[PDB]
Amino acid sequence: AQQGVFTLPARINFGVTVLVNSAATQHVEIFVDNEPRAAFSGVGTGDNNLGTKVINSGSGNVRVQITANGRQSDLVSSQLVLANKLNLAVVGSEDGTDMDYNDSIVILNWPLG
Amino acid sequence: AQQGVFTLPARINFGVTVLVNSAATQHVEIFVDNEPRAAFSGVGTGDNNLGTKVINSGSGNVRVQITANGRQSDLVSSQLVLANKLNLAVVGSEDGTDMDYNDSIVILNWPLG
Amino acid sequence: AQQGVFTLPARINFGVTVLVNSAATQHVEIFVDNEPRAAFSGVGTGDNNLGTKVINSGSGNVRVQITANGRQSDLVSSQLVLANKLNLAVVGSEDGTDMDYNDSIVILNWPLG
Amino acid sequence: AQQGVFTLPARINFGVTVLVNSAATQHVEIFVDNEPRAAFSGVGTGDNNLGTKVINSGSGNVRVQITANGRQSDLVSSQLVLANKLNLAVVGSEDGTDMDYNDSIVILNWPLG
Ligand SMILES: CO[C@@H]1O[C@@H](C)[C@@H](O)[C@@H](O)[C@@H]1O
Ligand SMILES: CO[C@@H]1O[C@@H](C)[C@@H](O)[C@@H](O)[C@@H]1O
Ligand SMILES: CO[C@@H]1O[C@@H](C)[C@@H](O)[C@@H](O)[C@@H]1O
Ligand SMILES: CO[C@@H]1O[C@@H](C)[C@@H](O)[C@@H](O)[C@@H]1O
Ligand SMILES: [Ca+2]
Ligand SMILES: [Ca+2]
Ligand SMILES: [Ca+2]
Ligand SMILES: [Ca+2]
Ligand SMILES: [Ca+2]
Ligand SMILES: [Ca+2]
Ligand SMILES: [Ca+2]
Ligand SMILES: [Ca+2]
Repeated sequence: AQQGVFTLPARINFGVTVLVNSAATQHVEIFVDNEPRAAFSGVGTGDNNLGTKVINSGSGNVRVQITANGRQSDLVSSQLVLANKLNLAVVGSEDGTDMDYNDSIVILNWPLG
Repeated sequence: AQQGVFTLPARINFGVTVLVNSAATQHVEIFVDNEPRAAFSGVGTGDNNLGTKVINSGSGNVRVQITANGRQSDLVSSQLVLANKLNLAVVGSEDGTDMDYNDSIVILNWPLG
Repeated sequence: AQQGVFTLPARINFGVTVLVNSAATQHVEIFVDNEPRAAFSGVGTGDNNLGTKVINSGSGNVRVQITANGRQSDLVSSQLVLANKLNLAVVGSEDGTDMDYNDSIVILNWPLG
Repeated sequence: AQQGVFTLPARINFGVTVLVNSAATQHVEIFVDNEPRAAFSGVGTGDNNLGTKVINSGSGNVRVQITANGRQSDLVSSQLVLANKLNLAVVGSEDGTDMDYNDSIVILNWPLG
């Protein structure tokens, strides 16, 4: 199945947070309606927090892509809703051979404020 | 049900990341085996990222506590496992009256590295 | 936080499946727009499957209530989305003192077909 | 990533429940330690419930396999823990071209009783 693809409410601001756990430099790109709208990069094995960016969901079509070593990482993803209100969309990714799926972890959340 | 309490693998390092979305200053404490092991605080309505701290799970008994305006916030939580490997334990919290449950969002993840 | 309350897409058919793990007889009621629309009852400690019923979500406001021993059970719930398409809304419940939260398990899923 | 594979607590009884939503006859096999331990089959587009079977997790290595039209369906999966106690492992599957991932839905839950 496709992974890292989420339908958000239209025209909503959402946060994107990235954590890294790899020796390979990670490159995360967030697409909204197929347009490149947020980028992160970093490296480190101690859950290195690359910060949070807030962007708008456009029509709602959001996609996460992660690269390392010049190639697309393998993705795994899910969406969770807590208290019928708090949404988290989570992506884990694997750049190598150990199947730890923590090399980049991308968290989308909404609503904000 | 109790919320914000998780059983982790014993003696594992895990990351804790906090985002805030409230006018009230948030105070997060992470307990391991009933002892305080990590603190965060901050205020903001823009999904403001308080950083990540790595701590050890001890026997595995981890509890997230969130306080604002001198009162423990109402918590909601769950744990997700992706690819049979990546664990996220998520806590939303409500400090007020709007039931948005985003006032502090606390994310635990393991394994690291 | 309120638990067992979910916002579904409007006017959608969804399935409700109930499993029981208790010596106390369980009574599950599904409300749609505050109206009583599906009922299940049963007992047993071996994950006894009470079947699946398909009902319509109306405006989208769905609530799960569970009783045993004449009183409302304590609920815990979450919603999961897989492949950006398959929705499960899950309720666990506790009728007693052992905090196993399996006494009735209610699963809502959509879309069908 | 591999999907439909879960590590359960060792030697635990768990329930497996299957729902179908397809014109194609579904065949579900649950493997424990690489050995077949439970089968289900059926066909229907109405979230049709194939029942629940209880089996033992052995060493803990559980795999869900879903076949339709003689081909293994594409799987998506995750595990959820509620109240730090109730575990659900969920598998959606796609036998065709519409990407609805509901063709068989397999739900594992533990602990029982
Ligand atoms: C070389 O492998 C990459 O870096 C290592 C330090 C590990 O984080 C591993 O999971 C990752 O895939
Ligand atoms: C006063 O209420 C608090 O601050 C507001 C700006 C909102 O973030 C609200 O959710 C929060 O509970
Ligand atoms: C009397 O307690 C009820 O029945 C027992 C057999 C257990 O299933 C328990 O979890 C449940 O709360
Ligand atoms: C032929 O396609 C199969 O049957 C249809 C009735 C739908 O349930 C579809 O999702 C499924 O893949
Ligand atoms: Ca890796
Ligand atoms: Ca790694
Ligand atoms: Ca609030
Ligand atoms: Ca808020
Ligand atoms: Ca109980
Ligand atoms: Ca029970
Ligand atoms: Ca299909
Ligand atoms: Ca289908």
